[PDB]
Amino acid sequence: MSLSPRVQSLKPSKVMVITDLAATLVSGVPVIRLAAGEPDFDTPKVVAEAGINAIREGFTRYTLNAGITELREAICRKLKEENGLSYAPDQILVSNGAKQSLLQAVLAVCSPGDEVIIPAPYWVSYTEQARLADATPVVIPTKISNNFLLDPKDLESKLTEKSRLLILCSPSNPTGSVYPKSLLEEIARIIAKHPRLLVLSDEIYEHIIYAPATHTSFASLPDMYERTLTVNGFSKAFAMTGWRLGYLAGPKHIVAACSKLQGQVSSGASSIAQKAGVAALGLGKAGGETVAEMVKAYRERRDFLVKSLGDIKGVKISEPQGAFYLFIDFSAYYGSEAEGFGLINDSSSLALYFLDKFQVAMVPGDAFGDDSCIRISYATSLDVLQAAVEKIRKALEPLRAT
Amino acid sequence: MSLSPRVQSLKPSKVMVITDLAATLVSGVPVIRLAAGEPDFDTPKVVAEAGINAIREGFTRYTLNAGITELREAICRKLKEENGLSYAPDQILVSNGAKQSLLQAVLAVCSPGDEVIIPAPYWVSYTEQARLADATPVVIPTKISNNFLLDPKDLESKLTEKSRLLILCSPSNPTGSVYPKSLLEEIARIIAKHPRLLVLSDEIYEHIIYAPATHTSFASLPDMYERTLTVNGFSKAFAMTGWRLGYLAGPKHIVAACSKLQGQVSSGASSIAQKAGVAALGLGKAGGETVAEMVKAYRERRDFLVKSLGDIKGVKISEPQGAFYLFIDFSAYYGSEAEGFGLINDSSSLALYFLDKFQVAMVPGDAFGDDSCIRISYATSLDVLQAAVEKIRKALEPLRAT
Ligand SMILES: O=C(O)CCC(=O)C(=O)O
Ligand SMILES: O=C(O)CCC(=O)C(=O)O
Repeated sequence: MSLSPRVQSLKPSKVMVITDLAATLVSGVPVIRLAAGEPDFDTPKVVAEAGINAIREGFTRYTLNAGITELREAICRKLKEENGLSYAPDQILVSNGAKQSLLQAVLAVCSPGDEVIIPAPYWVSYTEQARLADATPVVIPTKISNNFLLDPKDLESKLTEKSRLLILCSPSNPTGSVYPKSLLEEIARIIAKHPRLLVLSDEIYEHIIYAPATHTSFASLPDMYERTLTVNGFSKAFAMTGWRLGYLAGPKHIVAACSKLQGQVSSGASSIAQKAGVAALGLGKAGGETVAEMVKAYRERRDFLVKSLGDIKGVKISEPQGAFYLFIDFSAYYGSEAEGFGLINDSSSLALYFLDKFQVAMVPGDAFGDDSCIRISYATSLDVLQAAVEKIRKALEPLRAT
Repeated sequence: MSLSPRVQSLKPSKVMVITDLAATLVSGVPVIRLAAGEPDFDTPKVVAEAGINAIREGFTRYTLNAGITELREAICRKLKEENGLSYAPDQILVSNGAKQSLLQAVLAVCSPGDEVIIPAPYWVSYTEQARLADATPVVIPTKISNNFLLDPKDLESKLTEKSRLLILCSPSNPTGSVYPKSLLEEIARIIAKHPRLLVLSDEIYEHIIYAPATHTSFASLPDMYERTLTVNGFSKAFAMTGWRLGYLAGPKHIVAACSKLQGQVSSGASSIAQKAGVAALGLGKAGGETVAEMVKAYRERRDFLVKSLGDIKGVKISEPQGAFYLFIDFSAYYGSEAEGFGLINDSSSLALYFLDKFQVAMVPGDAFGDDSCIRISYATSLDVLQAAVEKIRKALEPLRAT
């Protein structure tokens, strides 16, 4: 009955657990679902059509494991036009989603004992992927008064000789924060003084961004091109959740080793999805009006929640600059009791209270390494969001702040 | 410039290397391509249509990571109807292809130092996937006079306390051999006396089988259900190479741990591919007439090559019982010299000679752990095969046997 130590010490993704729990409950139990971050739009018409055309034209046989040339060349043009980055097509590795991209990158560059520096709140997979490579997660807490942005001084103090990989998610999952160029530059100068330290730049939410914030690719900073693994994809910006199409861009020697690894553990992205990705990149800079319409809806949802929830006593919010998540501080309510439920002690019991007693499904902050908050996804309709706020207010009424 | 020890010691899949080499050469250089094993048929009409319908009906948003219920239930019915196996839907884990299925299975059950028993000739990824889990490959050579089938006595001798996983590929890649029930039973009784030993049963080529041979699922043998991880898929039988749809069936506790792992490192199979898989399973027992037509073509190609190549001096062949590979013994020609090329010393130089001087691309046996042979894929037309044989004859003419 035994299992490997790597897998048995692995922690289930609470994002997926709660999501599937809410789905299954939706039996015949109506639950407001704000856990997993999945765009509530159809794949854009021309993208879907390219996928259909791929099938109809029999584009279902062997394709290059690393990705078809047509897609990798289109990805190089995107990186240059949108991010100012110069890559050759063999510096691109196309995978089945960004989760696989990140894993292969970590396995490729992290030796046993190496330290992976992960700012909190973090996306749930960063720590677990680190452990899978026999690497040691080095978590750096951030503060809500600082938009959950990394403080350079904290970075420096935690650097050792074993420091190998720094993970930079911008715009962030779960906080929605966007690293300004100013801060990236300071981090860069720190990185530059540590020959062994590489940077993983997770830019999947790049186009989900709200003015005046701007996205700055870390590979674009002075001396950082040689240090940076750029991870990006299609699912969030183009509503291609079921397609699964991610990619990695980076230094030749690293990308070549990830491609070798992928060749032994994966078949690569589907040929059908890759054709769809080509058409998605064909929509123009930043996905054009297609993606702009979607961003405009996200922005309207953001503003509704931020004003609605921020008014509430003992609720603290950082107005997000991108993505589609709110990382809300309800910690003031910890220590109080809700009749019929019990004590609200932390983010997990609070979320469980929201779910059991008010049928709203959110994800507790402890899954992202910050127990002071709970994450809401607002890739859902405005009416759902209105109903969710009404329930959150009612839920917090019998509780006590601080 | 450094990389992890796991990845730098990883060996590139020569199957993919030669395949991409031949493709790229096909510039404007005509090469007979018989390396990678990819069906030369369109995805069946109703399967392709289900994929198109999935896209058109907007089935592109969140799906359960482990696989949609509809597909996992259909997979359970297949396993019962075709293989005599009883699984619950939560004993099925749907992945992006069988390569990922196998990796997660290995990472889940193999602790560092555990030994993975791999009969040779083997599929190229088994040893490398073992190393990725910090496990130790234990290769057992087989003999061509014995249809490259495992000898129980050799299995017993190599068993230690560190023995954790035995990998059984039937019908085999690369040899095309099919394990009879008789032999599986003897192996089973050996397995049964070693509490820690599990079995990975790779049955992806199950329906590509030529009478009188029959496929016997290892999980069906006495006391083996609790010991067996069954890996299967869609790409080979249903010509779904670009779809990427594999699955694992096994004991609940193991499958649950693989599902947890998959949740942190992958997004799972595309939603579009999963709908296509449902329709594929809907074709009936063994894929019905659809798959039967394809098997009939493979069988005709097998018979042509086996008679054509077997006549040639110093060429030894085992008539395959399934899959679509020939593992041909040219070793008699080793030690001879070909003017304009040089010495033919082993399977790699021989293959290189075929490729450079006669534009036929095959894969040397050393990639499968047996340097005495070279592998040919006959998932190509009869005319290509006829041309390949004509070139192989001409190539061997100036060489010397034994
Ligand atoms: O699974 C993904 O890749 C995106 C969805 C996600 O992880 C999240 O909701 O944070
Ligand atoms: O890559 C696959 O999964 C099947 C093709 C293959 O590996 C082979 O030709 O042996």
